[PDB]
Parts: sequence; C-alpha cells; structure tokens
Amino acid sequence: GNFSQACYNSAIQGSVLTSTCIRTNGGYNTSSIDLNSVIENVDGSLKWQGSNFIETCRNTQLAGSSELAAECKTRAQQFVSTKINLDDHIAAIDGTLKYEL
Amino acid sequence: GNFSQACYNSAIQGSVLTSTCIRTNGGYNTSSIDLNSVIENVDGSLKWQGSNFIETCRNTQLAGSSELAAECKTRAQQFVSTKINLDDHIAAIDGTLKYELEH
Ligand SMILES: OC[C@H]1O[C@H](O[C@H]2[C@@H](O)[C@H](O)[C@@H](CO)O[C@@H]2O)[C@@H](O)[C@@H](O)[C@@H]1O
Ligand SMILES: OC[C@H]1O[C@H](O[C@H]2[C@@H](O)[C@H](O)[C@@H](CO)O[C@H]2O)[C@@H](O)[C@@H](O)[C@@H]1O
Repeated sequence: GNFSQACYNSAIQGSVLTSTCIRTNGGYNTSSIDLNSVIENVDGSLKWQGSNFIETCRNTQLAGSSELAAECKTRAQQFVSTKINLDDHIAAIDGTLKYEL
Repeated sequence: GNFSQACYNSAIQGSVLTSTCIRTNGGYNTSSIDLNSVIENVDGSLKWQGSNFIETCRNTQLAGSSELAAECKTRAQQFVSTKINLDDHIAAIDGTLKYELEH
C-alpha cells in the first residue's frame, strides 16, 4: 500500500479517492480509484475484504494524508463515526492508484 | 471530464454508466463506472461532491449523450425530475471511464 508516500494533493469525494502521483519518468499522473469496491461497512465500522460501504455511510472525508473517515449505520440502523487507513492497501504504481493484497 | 467526445453506445442502468470509448492509440474499450460513488441527492437535485443518490432516486436514464436523468425525493419526500451532466467529471482515459477532478 502506502500510496500517500508516492502521491500528494489527495482528496476524497463520495467513495472516490483522487491523487497526484509520481511517475518513474519524472512526471506525475492524476489518478482516481473507487474505494467502494474494497471497503465494507461492517456494523458501523469500515473494514477491508468487502464492498458497498457507500450505501450505508455518509459524510466521507480524508483526514491527514491517508485516513478515510465516515459516519456509518450499524445493523440496528444507528450512526457511528468510523475510520480506516487507506495506506493499508492502496498503492501507487507508476502514477496509478491500485488496490493491493 | 468530457467522455462523450470519445465514446459511443453509452447506457445507464440503475447507478451504472457503461460506454465504449476510443483508446488513445486506436480501437475501442468498454468500461463501466458506478455513479453512486460520486453523485448525491440534495433535496431533489443531483449534485457532485457526495454519494448515494440511488438510495433516494429512481427511474434513472441516459438523456442525449451525457446527461443522467432521474426522479429524486426532496426532503419533503416528493419525487421531482432532476438531471446532471456526466461530462462535468467523467472522462475517457485511454478508453476507460474515470472520475476526474477540476484541474
Ligand atoms: O445494506 C448494504 C450494506 O450491506 C452490508 O452491511 C450490513 C451491515 O454491516 C451494516 O451495518 C448495515 C447497515 O444498514 O447493512 C448491513 O446489514 C455491507 O455490504 C455494507 O458495505 C453495505 O452498505
Ligand atoms: O438517505 C440517503 C440520502 O441522503 C442524502 O439525502 C438527503 C436529502 O438531500 C434527500 O432529499 C432525502 C431524500 O429522502 O434524503 C435526505 O435526508 C444524500 O446523501 C442522498 O444522496 C442519499 O440518497
């Protein structure tokens, strides 16, 4: 993971991470990834190894360089604040954001 | 954005846009993008900078080349007609649909 060391000017909008990331040729690329493919809302907490968190979460934000923050619904349908470190699994590969396991 | 300038046979089904786009060096690729990731319903109006419009909108359609049209609930729970131009932020990047920023 660790895209945040390869990238800058990062932003969160909805479930899409955008970032500007370094390229081996000296340039850079503006990249984007839909995090909803790889993050699940499990009982109010953001977790890896699933999907579709955006259906049951609101108010997504980037905190610092790599933390996704949101408010998500528990199974009993109430809201809690939650966060996940995107650096865990989001990398930059020659300027392009990618999920890595 | 401006995908519609490089793309063909676009379609919307639920929250998903699918299109067939000219690749940078020739030929075509087909890709999809889930618009639910980047479009919110604010009081009956489709807007960028949020997500999950599909929870409170229905009957989504493609109008012309690039407009998402749906019926979305206002806060008062009245369905109203709304549209958003997907060319605002959806690009064709070497034949693949991608959300892009404002720079
Ligand atoms: O309903 C879509 C939802 O399904 C799964 O989430 C389950 C649970 O973890 C949630 O707390 C509640 C919130 O209402 O919904 C579920 O029952 C996950 O796939 C989740 O990502 C998704 O949004
Ligand atoms: O309930 C999910 C819904 O939340 C937001 O919408 C707000 C409001 O703008 C909308 O008119 C009504 C419709 O009932 O729901 C409100 O509380 C927004 O994030 C939207 O995208 C989402 O569907």
